[PDB]
Amino acid sequence: VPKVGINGFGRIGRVVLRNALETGAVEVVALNDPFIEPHYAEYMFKYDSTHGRFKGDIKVDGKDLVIDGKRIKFYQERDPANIPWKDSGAEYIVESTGVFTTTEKASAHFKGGAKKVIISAPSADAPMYVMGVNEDTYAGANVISNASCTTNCLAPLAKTLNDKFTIVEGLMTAIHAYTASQKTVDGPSSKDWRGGRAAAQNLIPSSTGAAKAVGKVIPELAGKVTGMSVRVPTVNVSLVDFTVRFAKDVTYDEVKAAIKEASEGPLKGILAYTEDDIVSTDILTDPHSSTFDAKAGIALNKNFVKVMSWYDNEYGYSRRVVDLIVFVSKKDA
Amino acid sequence: VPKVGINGFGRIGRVVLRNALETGAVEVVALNDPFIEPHYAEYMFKYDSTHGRFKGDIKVDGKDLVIDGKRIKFYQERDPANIPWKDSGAEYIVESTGVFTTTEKASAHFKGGAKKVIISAPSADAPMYVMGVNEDTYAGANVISNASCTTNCLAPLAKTLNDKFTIVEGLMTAIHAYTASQKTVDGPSSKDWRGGRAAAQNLIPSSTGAAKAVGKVIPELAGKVTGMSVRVPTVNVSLVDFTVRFAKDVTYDEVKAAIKEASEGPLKGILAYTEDDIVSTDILTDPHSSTFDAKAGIALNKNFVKVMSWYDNEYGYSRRVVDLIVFVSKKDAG
Amino acid sequence: VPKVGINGFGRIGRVVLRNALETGAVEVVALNDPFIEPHYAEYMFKYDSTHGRFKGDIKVDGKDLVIDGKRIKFYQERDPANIPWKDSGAEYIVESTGVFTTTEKASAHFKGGAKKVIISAPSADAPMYVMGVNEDTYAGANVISNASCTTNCLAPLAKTLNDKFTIVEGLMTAIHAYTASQKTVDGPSSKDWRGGRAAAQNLIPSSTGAAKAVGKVIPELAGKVTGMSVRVPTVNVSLVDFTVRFAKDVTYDEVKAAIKEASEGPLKGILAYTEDDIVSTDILTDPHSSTFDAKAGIALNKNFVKVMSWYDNEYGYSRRVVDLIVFVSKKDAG
Amino acid sequence: VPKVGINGFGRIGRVVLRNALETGAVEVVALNDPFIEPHYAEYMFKYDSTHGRFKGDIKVDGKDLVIDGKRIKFYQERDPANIPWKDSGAEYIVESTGVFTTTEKASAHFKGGAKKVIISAPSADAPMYVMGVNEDTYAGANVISNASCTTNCLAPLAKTLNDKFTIVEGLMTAIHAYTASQKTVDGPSSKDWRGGRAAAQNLIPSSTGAAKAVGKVIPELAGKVTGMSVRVPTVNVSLVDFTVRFAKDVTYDEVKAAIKEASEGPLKGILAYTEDDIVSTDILTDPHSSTFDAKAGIALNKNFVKVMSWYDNEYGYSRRVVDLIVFVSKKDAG
Ligand SMILES: NC(=O)c1ccc[n+]([C@@H]2O[C@H](COP(=O)([O-])OP(=O)(O)OC[C@H]3O[C@@H](n4cnc5c(N)ncnc54)[C@H](O)[C@@H]3O)[C@@H](O)[C@H]2O)c1
Ligand SMILES: NC(=O)c1ccc[n+]([C@@H]2O[C@H](COP(=O)([O-])OP(=O)(O)OC[C@H]3O[C@@H](n4cnc5c(N)ncnc54)[C@H](O)[C@@H]3O)[C@@H](O)[C@H]2O)c1
Ligand SMILES: NC(=O)c1ccc[n+]([C@@H]2O[C@H](COP(=O)([O-])OP(=O)(O)OC[C@H]3O[C@@H](n4cnc5c(N)ncnc54)[C@H](O)[C@@H]3O)[C@@H](O)[C@H]2O)c1
Ligand SMILES: NC(=O)c1ccc[n+]([C@@H]2O[C@H](COP(=O)([O-])OP(=O)(O)OC[C@H]3O[C@@H](n4cnc5c(N)ncnc54)[C@H](O)[C@@H]3O)[C@@H](O)[C@H]2O)c1
Repeated sequence: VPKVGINGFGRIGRVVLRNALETGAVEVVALNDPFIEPHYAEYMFKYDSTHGRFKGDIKVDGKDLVIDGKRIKFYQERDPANIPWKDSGAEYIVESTGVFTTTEKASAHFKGGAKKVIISAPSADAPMYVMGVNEDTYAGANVISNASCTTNCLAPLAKTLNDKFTIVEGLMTAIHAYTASQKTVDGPSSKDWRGGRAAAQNLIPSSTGAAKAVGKVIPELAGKVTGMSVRVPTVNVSLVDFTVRFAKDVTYDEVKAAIKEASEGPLKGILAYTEDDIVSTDILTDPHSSTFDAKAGIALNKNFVKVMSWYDNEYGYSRRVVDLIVFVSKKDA
Repeated sequence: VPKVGINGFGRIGRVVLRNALETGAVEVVALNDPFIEPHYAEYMFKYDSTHGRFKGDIKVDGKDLVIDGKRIKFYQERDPANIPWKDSGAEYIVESTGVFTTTEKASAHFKGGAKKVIISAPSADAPMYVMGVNEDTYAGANVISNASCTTNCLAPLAKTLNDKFTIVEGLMTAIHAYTASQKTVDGPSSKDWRGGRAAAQNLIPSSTGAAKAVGKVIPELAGKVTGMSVRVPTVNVSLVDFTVRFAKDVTYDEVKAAIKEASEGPLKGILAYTEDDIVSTDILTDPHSSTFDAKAGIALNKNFVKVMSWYDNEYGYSRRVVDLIVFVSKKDAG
Repeated sequence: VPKVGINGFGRIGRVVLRNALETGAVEVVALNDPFIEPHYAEYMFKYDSTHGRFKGDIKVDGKDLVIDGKRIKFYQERDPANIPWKDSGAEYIVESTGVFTTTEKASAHFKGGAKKVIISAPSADAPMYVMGVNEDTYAGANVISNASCTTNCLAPLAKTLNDKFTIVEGLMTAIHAYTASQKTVDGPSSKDWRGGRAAAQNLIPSSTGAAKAVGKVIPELAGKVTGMSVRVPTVNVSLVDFTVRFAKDVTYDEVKAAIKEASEGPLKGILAYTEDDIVSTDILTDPHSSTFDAKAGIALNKNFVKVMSWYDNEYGYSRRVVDLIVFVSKKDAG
Repeated sequence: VPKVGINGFGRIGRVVLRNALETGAVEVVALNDPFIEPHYAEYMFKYDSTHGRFKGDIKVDGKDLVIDGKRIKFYQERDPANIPWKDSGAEYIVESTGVFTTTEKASAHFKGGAKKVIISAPSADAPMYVMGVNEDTYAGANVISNASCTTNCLAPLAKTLNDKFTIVEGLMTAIHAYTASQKTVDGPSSKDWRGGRAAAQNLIPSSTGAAKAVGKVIPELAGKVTGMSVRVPTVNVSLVDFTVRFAKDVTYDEVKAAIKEASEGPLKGILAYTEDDIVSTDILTDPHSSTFDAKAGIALNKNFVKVMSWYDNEYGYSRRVVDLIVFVSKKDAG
């Protein structure tokens, strides 16, 4: 199985490691985060406000972590060029700092001997992939992106609807949990002015390319889909709200059938289908990219419908990072 | 000038009272709520988790409330047929209990001498009005409805866009603060299973007739608009998300100009226009029905747009209740 | 293995069922809740905003629930005297509705054939027990009380410190999650004015007898301990803050060693001891009554100390309900 | 009136500016914050999630702010030694960055022409003052501290009780709103592991010198008071929980009378007294240091009592900064 390094031991970094240990699909052999010392890393991994306590064994030994018997090297370099990935055999680097999302910045990991870099975020210039949507277009690039949590929710849904019914145009709102880039109380934000307002007290509109990025992993939809997001006071779990017009005449039951069929077939494990009366906490720690909520949507007429899909923005995306490393390593061989 | 009675001294009942006192546009002379004694009512009106402390004077004087030197009768009748509205001269009754929303149930207020009843909610069998949209169609019905907060947000915006660009079809999501019918922890809500889950910890989808009701106050949009709601962990203030297709070709700048124009003219005080980077707390205790957020919307192409508009679901709607009573009282006088 | 019926399928009722299934220490064979139909009951038990999804299997078969293959009768009786506990063999009845906490009202279960009633709350007159503190004083009463979540947190801690150091006097604050009796938005609470204010937006002082009740389960502490609570914006998990004066001289390390010793011996599974840097979510779904937080306390001097102890007010208490039934059934048989 | 500069336009800096404008007691003529450009500063000041919209008028002119007609210079210097305070005549500097809390660091402001520096936080090596407690001990130090929000709450209460009843010993818990140092989701806080956990989902214990500092502003209480903090999911407003033993015998009514008397005389505007059933939001934007909550406290016996006092940790503290500057300016002038 691929040997993995994680740069940035944050929400995504720690949850990617949970998914690695849970599945065994990759072997995380090295960790880097200059703002966290090894003993502190043990604390942050063991206790989690969102996904509950870690259920395995973890201890510090020397400057390293030991998790269920396996040693993980822990470094504290601010410059990714100084991380010696080769000492542990770390070949596939998860770049989850949030500060090295361009190909140039991410490519620093090759200095320490990395083989591939997976940016855990959209990138201005690295090719983006969404498992179940366009992984087969992978063509060997050294630095790649797994897009965003929101794109991983919308794109499997949009691909399925387009294939069956032909999307003419669509607009998305992502009703999204607050994240680490937001603030407890009103303070300065680097992304945008609204982004700094008290996270747990506000609905906060936020612009996003993640719906437009659907048009890059699904070229047939370029220029046909865009949208925005509203950050809301939940610590985790988000909801895609997708209003879309089809070329074909559909009923809503036919929309549901198309989703159900994809969830039981080509997108099983990626796109789920439910008719239960679920709320956001029911999707906590669920590893799907996208769970279509049959009862939450509505059709106005035979061509114009609203559909809704849930995603654990931390947990589903993080499993997809693992899935994308496994797939790319197969192709590289 | 119009003398008002309020049945149900809840979020809407009390916030209607603050708007009456703030504007002086109506004189509230009587209140009824069987689950609040007069001393408790003073406390509930004095302190408010959402809109801050009442800035005036209030005291209890023997079963009555006195606010800024004016006596307000206070009753505790479970049956609205037993409220002697005539004793205080209350003629226009705000029916804001949530349990008397039909013409039959709301008509009980006439037994005690009410002249008109305004149901603070959509109604199955009473005409619905949205100020700035269709109040001129009022023709003397004795039981009327002020619709919902959400319809009061969407309809003035849809009217403006329809008038200027012709709406082909539109779908709405109301991202809505939690309310009194929701629960702190997972509890029974047998008629709305999701609505029983812990309110401040969940995103909670809900169906709503509020967008379809836009096609009832704007008959030209009948069959062209519907939508749903998502209840979210805020104590107040909500956000309409409107995805709409126009028959005419538009730029987003043209959409903004149409809204700004209406806000500076025929819908002043009802529909506001902003380009500021606001968030929900900035709309707290704002009396507009609808505040169009120009930087939050987006146009995909020349006919297909998503626009967003804020509303204080408590304070905007409550000011409209006062506005509607004034308007109807004037019409009842000629 | 005792056969249990649960009356009131609420937070405590459902979490008691979770604890019964998790441990197998009792067999829940019947449930009653008039406000929940069987298909709704499956939903409310399957999905939980606080403790997550149920990991086993559950379905409805006819009017019953089937959980992990076992059939569980489900009734919908408003009057507990009409619940036919006998049909399923239910002998030990968890009275978790919140509304039948006196012996007079709780005794209604005996009509349907109950053998014992455990009130999931303090009782005005039924004897109260805290596992680890006074269950040996149980003498065969047919209606008993498992006290409150807070008493179950404070009393095992107070007993240990009293046994070792002699408590002269103590005052407690329970920093407590909000509960089902609180309100999402400012609402009517005629017997607890503060308790009606928006739960997720306020710190809400509240008086409690739960610290004085430590004086009933530990009679030597009668009149030496009381306190109050503050209800805070968390959906679950609470924290006892105990400020206490000892007759003996102690260091804070001796305080810690006494609690660690108790946690490894006589109070294992009831009182836990930690030096970790935990926060409230770390105690979610933790079955202990009391988790002493070593780093959160502080000593002013050799006789005056502040200790703090965590408790999942739903899950800890609910496991104690299961433990108490087990203990009492053993006593009933020898 | 004194001319003021503010280094650090954060929660305290902006709420200090609001208090200066509200009272006119000082004239703010310059601001510095390298992370907030002028147009961003206008937005952050105009719109506040906690205290609401700014009521006055504000605009940017070039690189400076203009607020209600007066120009305010705005700099973005990361090194306070480079702020040209003299250009605007700013003499009294509010040091509210959180990062220059020592006499050596705060002294950087003198390079730019400042006359006095008031650190908006406790300091390891500058004298701390609490208005109503020890401001008369000021004797011309050039770098002073206004202590913390929590010490400004506890000290006036502790002085009053100790003056009348003699405090033998006391322990405090500050139930405290979360602040800008905390995190929205679990993130790094290597000096305070608990302080990194999701602020709005957790109760978070924390050590604090704020209770011990009461023994520094009140030397007669040295060694007799300490405590800790629990950070909770509110955006603002905190609650002091003070458990104290007196040397004299007292009733609770006598405790109440002593607090009320102080609130009406020497501590007016500093310590408030209430018997209302208030909750945290009722203290929002209240400028008192300390609001004694009569009904929330409890006496165990004639010497052992728990008292509770509310404080808007942003607004009360900020008004005290303004008050301290006024007082120091008058003493500086004779
Ligand atoms: N949280 C989500 O829902 C989510 C979902 C999908 C993608 N993402 C993306 O994943 C990335 C990480 O997000 P997050 O939520 O985990 O953020 P986070 O703040 O929780 O974690 C980022 C971590 O990177 C560390 N770091 C900072 N500078 C560093 C450096 N120079 N070298 C190494 N480590 C450094 C920080 O200490 C922190 O622990 C971001 O790009 C984000 O946009 C986040
Ligand atoms: N809250 C909102 O945002 C909002 C906005 C627009 C409209 N509304 C509508 O306004 C109505 C009231 O909503 P609310 O949020 O104020 O609810 P609420 O629960 O806060 O208020 C209801 C009040 O009615 C009282 N009441 C109950 N039974 C009564 C009776 N028999 N006689 C007299 N009074 C009685 C209750 O004691 C309570 O004080 C509802 O129909 C709601 O749909 C609410
Ligand atoms: N939640 C806690 O933290 C906690 C902890 C310890 C003890 N308790 C006590 O346990 C009891 C239950 O509390 P809860 O938090 O589970 O409340 P809850 O509201 O979650 O549960 C009450 C349940 O009882 C049902 N009920 C109402 N009337 C009934 C009737 N006549 N017959 C049968 N069922 C009826 C309701 O439908 C509801 O499902 C209360 O007395 C409470 O004080 C609660
Ligand atoms: N918030 C409270 O309740 C409270 C109460 C009393 C005291 N305090 C104290 O006041 C101080 C500020 O607290 P806050 O809550 O306002 O924090 P905050 O983060 O809201 O404000 C800090 C401000 O200082 C600015 N800043 C950072 N580095 C700077 C530099 N080199 N030069 C100039 N400005 C810089 C930041 O941009 C930010 O605007 C802290 O010392 C805090 O302990 C806070």
